[PDB]
Amino acid sequence: LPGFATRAIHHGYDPQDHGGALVPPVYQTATFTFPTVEYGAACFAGEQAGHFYSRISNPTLNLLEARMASLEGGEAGLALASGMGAITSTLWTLLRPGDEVLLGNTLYGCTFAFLHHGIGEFGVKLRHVDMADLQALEAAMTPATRVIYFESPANPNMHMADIAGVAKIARKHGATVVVDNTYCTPYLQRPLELGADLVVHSATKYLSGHGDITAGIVVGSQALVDRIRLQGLKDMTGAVLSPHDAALLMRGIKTLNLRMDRHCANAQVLAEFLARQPQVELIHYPGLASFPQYTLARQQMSQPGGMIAFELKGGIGAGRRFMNALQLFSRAVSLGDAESLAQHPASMTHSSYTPEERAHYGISEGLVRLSVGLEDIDDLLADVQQALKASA
Amino acid sequence: LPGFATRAIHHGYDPQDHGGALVPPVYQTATFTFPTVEYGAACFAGEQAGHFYSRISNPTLNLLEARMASLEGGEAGLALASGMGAITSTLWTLLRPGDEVLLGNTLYGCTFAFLHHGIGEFGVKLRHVDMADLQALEAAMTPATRVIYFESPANPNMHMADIAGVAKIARKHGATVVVDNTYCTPYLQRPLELGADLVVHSATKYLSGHGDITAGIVVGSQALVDRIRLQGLKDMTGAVLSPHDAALLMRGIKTLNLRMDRHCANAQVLAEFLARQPQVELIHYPGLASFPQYTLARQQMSQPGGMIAFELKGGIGAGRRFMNALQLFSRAVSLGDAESLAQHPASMTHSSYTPEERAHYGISEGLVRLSVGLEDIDDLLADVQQALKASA
Amino acid sequence: MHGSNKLPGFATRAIHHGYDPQDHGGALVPPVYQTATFTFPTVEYGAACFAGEQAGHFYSRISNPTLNLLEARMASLEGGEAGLALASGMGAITSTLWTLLRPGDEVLLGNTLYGCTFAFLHHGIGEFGVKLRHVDMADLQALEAAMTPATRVIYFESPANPNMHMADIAGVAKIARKHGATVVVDNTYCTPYLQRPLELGADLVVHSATKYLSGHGDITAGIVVGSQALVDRIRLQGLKDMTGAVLSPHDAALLMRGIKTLNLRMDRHCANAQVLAEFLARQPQVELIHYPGLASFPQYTLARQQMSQPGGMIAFELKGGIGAGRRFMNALQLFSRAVSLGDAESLAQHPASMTHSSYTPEERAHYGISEGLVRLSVGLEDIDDLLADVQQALKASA
Amino acid sequence: LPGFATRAIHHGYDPQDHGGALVPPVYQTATFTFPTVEYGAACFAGEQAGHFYSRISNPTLNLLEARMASLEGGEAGLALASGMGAITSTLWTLLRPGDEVLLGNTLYGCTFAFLHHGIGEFGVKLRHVDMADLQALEAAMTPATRVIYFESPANPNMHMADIAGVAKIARKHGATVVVDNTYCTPYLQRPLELGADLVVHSATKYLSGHGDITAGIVVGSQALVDRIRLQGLKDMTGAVLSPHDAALLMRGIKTLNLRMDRHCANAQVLAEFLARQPQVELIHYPGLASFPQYTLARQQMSQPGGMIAFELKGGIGAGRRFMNALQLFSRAVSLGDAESLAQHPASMTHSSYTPEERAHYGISEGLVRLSVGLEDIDDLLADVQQALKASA
Ligand SMILES: C/C=C(/N=C/c1c(COP(=O)(O)O)cnc(C)c1O)C(=O)O
Ligand SMILES: C/C=C(/N=C/c1c(COP(=O)(O)O)cnc(C)c1O)C(=O)O
Ligand SMILES: C/C=C(/N=C/c1c(COP(=O)(O)O)cnc(C)c1O)C(=O)O
Ligand SMILES: C/C=C(/N=C/c1c(COP(=O)(O)O)cnc(C)c1O)C(=O)O
Ligand SMILES: [S]
Ligand SMILES: [S]
Ligand SMILES: [S]
Ligand SMILES: [S]
Repeated sequence: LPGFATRAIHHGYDPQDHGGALVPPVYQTATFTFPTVEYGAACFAGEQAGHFYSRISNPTLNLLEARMASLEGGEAGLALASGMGAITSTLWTLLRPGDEVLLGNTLYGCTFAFLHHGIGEFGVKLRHVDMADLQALEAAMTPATRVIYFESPANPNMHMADIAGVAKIARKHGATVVVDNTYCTPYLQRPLELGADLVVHSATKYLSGHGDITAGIVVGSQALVDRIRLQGLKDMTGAVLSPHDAALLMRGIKTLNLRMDRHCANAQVLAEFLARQPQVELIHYPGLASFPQYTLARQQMSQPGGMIAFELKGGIGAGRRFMNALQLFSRAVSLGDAESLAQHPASMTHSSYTPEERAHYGISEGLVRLSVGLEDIDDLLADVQQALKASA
Repeated sequence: LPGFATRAIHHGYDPQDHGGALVPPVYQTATFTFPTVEYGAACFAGEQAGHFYSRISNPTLNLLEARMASLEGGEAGLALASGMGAITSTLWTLLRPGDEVLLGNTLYGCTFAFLHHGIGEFGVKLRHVDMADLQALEAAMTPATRVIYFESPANPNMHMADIAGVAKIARKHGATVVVDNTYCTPYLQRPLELGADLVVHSATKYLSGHGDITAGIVVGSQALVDRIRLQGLKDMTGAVLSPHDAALLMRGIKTLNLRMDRHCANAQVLAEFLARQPQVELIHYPGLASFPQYTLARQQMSQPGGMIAFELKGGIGAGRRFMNALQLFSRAVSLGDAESLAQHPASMTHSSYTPEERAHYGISEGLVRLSVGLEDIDDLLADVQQALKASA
Repeated sequence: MHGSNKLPGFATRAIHHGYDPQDHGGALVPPVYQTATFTFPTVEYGAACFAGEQAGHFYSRISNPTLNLLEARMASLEGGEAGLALASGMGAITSTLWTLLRPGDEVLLGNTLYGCTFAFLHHGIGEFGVKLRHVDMADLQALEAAMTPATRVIYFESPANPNMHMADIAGVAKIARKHGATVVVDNTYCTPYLQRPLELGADLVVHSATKYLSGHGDITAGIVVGSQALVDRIRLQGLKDMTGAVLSPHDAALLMRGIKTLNLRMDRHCANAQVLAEFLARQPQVELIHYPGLASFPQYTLARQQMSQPGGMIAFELKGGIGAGRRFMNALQLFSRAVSLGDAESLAQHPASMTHSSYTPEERAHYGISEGLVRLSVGLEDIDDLLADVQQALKASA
Repeated sequence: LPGFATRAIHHGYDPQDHGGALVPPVYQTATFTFPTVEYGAACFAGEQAGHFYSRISNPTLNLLEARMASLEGGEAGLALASGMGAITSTLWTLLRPGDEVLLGNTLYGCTFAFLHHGIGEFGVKLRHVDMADLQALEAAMTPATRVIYFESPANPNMHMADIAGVAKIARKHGATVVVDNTYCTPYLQRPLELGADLVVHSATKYLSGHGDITAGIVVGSQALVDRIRLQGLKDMTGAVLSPHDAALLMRGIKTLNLRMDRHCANAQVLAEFLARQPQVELIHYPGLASFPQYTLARQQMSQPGGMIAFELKGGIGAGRRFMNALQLFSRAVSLGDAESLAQHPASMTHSSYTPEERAHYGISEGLVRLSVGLEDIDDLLADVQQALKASA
């Protein structure tokens, strides 16, 4: 088994099959032709290796998919136009009216909205469970429980889930476990190795790494991914990834190990700095010894990540003053870019929640979320320092 | 109002607002930053004009959208990752359990599958009607009829509906009319100017014109398009169009009038040829006086289009041999490319239908569909001529 | 049928020549080889590719399959044996002239040249020992009299940028066959759709593919077409070693995309410019108008003989000079004020202070570039809109 | 002054100047329009500071140029279509017949060919000198000497020049010192800070880092760079860089520090390994204590680089066997890619030399050059080990 970095660069491609091209050619084409109509018929009937239409399948996409499958340790991958494309295609495929889906307590805003205002209004029942409490989950299981879906760590408060414990219970009741692995990437956490059936990503974030594409990935078993490809994507979402963006995403993945090492090292220093400060009420960072689920985080994640959540004394008032004073960090939603970013979840990425939904799903009105970038740590420390002083 | 060609090249863009750039800069960026967090919050609340995240809205995509809205004569546009993206995003936002959707008798294969095996399995009721029979449409209207959805001409047999006559019935009962205008483009037919509320396109086809991107477009009122953007696209499909692909689509749109004029002139010559050949049993082309809905075609489309459907005397056997013999035409699904294409709908684009459904909804075995390209007509005729000899 | 030895039509070749989807997994559009390098199955195979015995690929500055397709397609459209794609029109011109000329050689030049070409010749290669001579290439007797034993290359544009002076390409070629000179024609203005100098006896043609070939103003690119021997030499000396003007595969793909509508775009550019030129010739403010489609065009019969249609470019002059030209160009609302040509968007510019600013004031009067000259590149917009814009701007120039 | 990594990500760009775009919009446009013709005439005269034509200058290219200038510590940068673009545009601007150029003893093959068979045949005089030998260099200066040009380390034997020493000598005659810094990049070595006037790069290599573009960079003083832009590029080469490629190059530059750290760390391990092997006669790697110019290397380079050259005892025959047995390394020219590469300079990168010129200018038959990539070192080690086994 070649190492992670080796596979991120090489897996599924030999230059000698494409005229010696070191970088795979980009198949920017909507359709593919057939040598005979019988050959083509066979492609549609599903009984043939090949290609017919890029919404169903495309060789640039297929390479990205195989490579992502290798990094997560799954059988099959699927590339989509966005993270939301990956989540919707998956959930539209696996659920029908009268199925239940058990969710983690805190979700990304558009995932929450899709669940409650989207698929939830088509007869699919939803219940929220703390996915670190295996007893509370087991109690929540019903015979209608088809899917278990959660993020770990969760956007935006960093709440962990016990992936292996959830999976044991799901295996017992015949439930499909789907884990949003956006924050960690396969370099830091591999939920499939801990018993998840499917992983989904916003490849828009760390996997791309450079903020220039929107994309989604699904990885899991051949049987589940085939269904998601041929139903969710083909017929229910049409969330097709551009071959151009797929080739940029592959370009990004080639440095994923190096970039994540630096995001993690920078974020550790900033977290430890923010811990020592009087303006800071509390911090959620997995790599601080004081993190409430430090032990569980270490059994699942090989490093503590690039994301920090924290609150100031002064609440939202001091939050605004801090964020508005940042000169190197930018004020923006998104994460996992080379550029360091800051945002206010309640009024931005989680503004789809009502104030009461925000309150009891653990999205504070004072919370600031930092995506720590690849800039020099001293420049980033200086920027945070002066913004804290301006926030007082 | 400037002419169609002028608007396809210029509408919505002034080089002076982007440093004099004659071609608009490509905004290949997932996120946008804010000068203050209150500016950001204001954007997320709708109260400020600006950008935050490309899945929701992006300036390259917005120029495409505004240009397409102008060409169709509608108020607002939306760009998506595929035609299926446009259709699913639209219908997921407009429909809920208990609603009825009235459908044209014949639909594109994945549209049919989406309706019967996707949204129709989430409690939405479907009924098919002959949209050319206005009395039968009226007779099928119920108070639960929320949406009337059809293609005109229909993929693949070219069956037409009287859009203004359908719209009248919709206005009487309070239904929303959604027209798939893929085949005509806004250059040949503008269903919004005949009372339709929304038009959808596979921009993958004629609008791109060159076979290199997958894309979809929705045009209609600001009110409907805003909902499709903020619910269907944002939450239920994630079918986000790449700025790179949007830029290519705008490039293609600049020659739309010229290309369609050639597609049409070529197809007319080819159709007249085919109509005189001894191997041909039947042909559906709207520009032939023998076309059953010739008067309606001349009234509603400014040219008869680039698409031909016909049947050979020897059924499926002769169809196969014909298609296998083509040397200049390629055997492929898709349409509206520079390259001339041929396919067998029953085994390909409409293979999601069962044999019973195909017979019921008008997709015979025997049917061949041509997308007539931009090649020299003498070359296309010689290719068709020899393939017809080969068909015996 | 009338037999499979018939050449497919121009439009067919612009779409299909050199490419079969079945050789690339069925891809209808050719995959883009956006790769700098190519690998070898063995070291010997690799040594053979640098030698030039093994057919294949090693490094995109020398050669690349996306570029090769573009090159073969342009060769087909021009009726030449081989093609070469470069980073710009100037790339094509410089790579060609650096390959063909050495100190002591003389190049005979058309009386009027694109500004950067003029500058390259007089201030570039001309300063490294190459002798230059300008001649009216419409005057075959003067060309014959200017030929010397040192004359290695004859180089000109037809029609010339920006005054549209023409040369008799077949007449020039005949003189060049008799004396032994290589004839190089810049065919940017016509494209192979309207004029094919290699079929009239030229050895090499060069293009700014940035213009009509692309058609959409989004790339910079150059093309050279000619004999296998001359194009190979240009590839391996000019491009590889003396300019490094390598075309991006991304841009070559976009250029190919544009070439697929070349016939349709040129037809419309030409029909639009014809209506505009006839309109302008009837207007009070116009001193003179040069459009090959008007019988008043000084070399009208030569234009009709070499060009299948009269082009998309108009050069004209208002009564009022510089003065009135400024006020016309400034009142345009649909036309843009800009250099370049052959875009979907209609453009207007002023050679003497823009594309020919590199010429001294004296050199502009000597090589036929007036102070009142206004050049129009007529685009693809609706002709009624372009007429309305030019009509209102004429009024405002009074 | 912000750190290297900060500047490689941010220098010269503020999102707030471009509608908040986190990533700069790509100006894929050939031409730029004017609000008036006076304004237009002023751009061509250099009196107004706008844009007119992308061969001269373009905002995407200018951003790249300013960022590279910041990384090298120079006043001004220029982006070109290739490394050869950069070298030729530079030398054509600076040299005229009767001028002399003093050259490093070993040069990249196409540079050598350009010099001997290109500009050298237009009356420019060439002399090769050992650029570590300051008394020989002093002695070789003549009144005709106008440019001193070399690579350090030299492609392909790793010979170093004393850049500060060369610059001291040049200064006594007003000569212009041009350094090809391709191998090191500005992260490892900054010749302008050691007294060079101009640096050139094949940005195709480490700067891009991903093998997908061809590009060149010149950095230097404003007056020299202005002339290279307006004479060498504009008029003498036309080596214009695509804005698309310039955007990809900027993307690559954002991880330059992280990639170079890994290239160097990997190469250090492989060099240490190869230096102890019985099949190996000689090795050139700056990081080895036995490297002849170890002390000088450490004065100029912050890390010893990702390139290794070595010779096997079995000569050219053993060389061939080694290369053919490699399974993870590819056989290819080029360097500075994520993928590890190996080549034979005598029959590839330096095949433009004759046998006697190779022997004379230090390029052996038997030399193998490795460009060590970003793959897992344990995988690279295994591949080199088995290939060494197969060579003997
Ligand atoms: C502005 C958007 C942010 N997130 C997105 C996201 C998505 C959805 O991913 P697309 O945006 O559709 O690619 C899915 N899963 C997770 C854990 C996510 O964070 C953000 O928080 O900053
Ligand atoms: C291979 C695809 C074909 N059609 C597609 C299509 C779509 C769906 O559009 P995307 O493919 O998702 O962009 C929507 N609406 C119509 C009238 C269509 O023809 C085809 O028939 O050849
Ligand atoms: C702004 C540029 C214009 N022309 C360019 C051009 C070139 C040089 O071509 P690149 O620009 O290097 O692609 C070569 N040959 C001809 C007959 C040309 O017109 C223009 O005049 O409008
Ligand atoms: C195949 C090419 C290789 N080298 C190139 C190169 C160039 C020329 O750079 P473009 O190739 O024109 O970008 C300039 N300067 C140096 C030190 C170089 O190594 C190679 O060695 O493997
Ligand atoms: S968002
Ligand atoms: S399809
Ligand atoms: S120019
Ligand atoms: S090379």
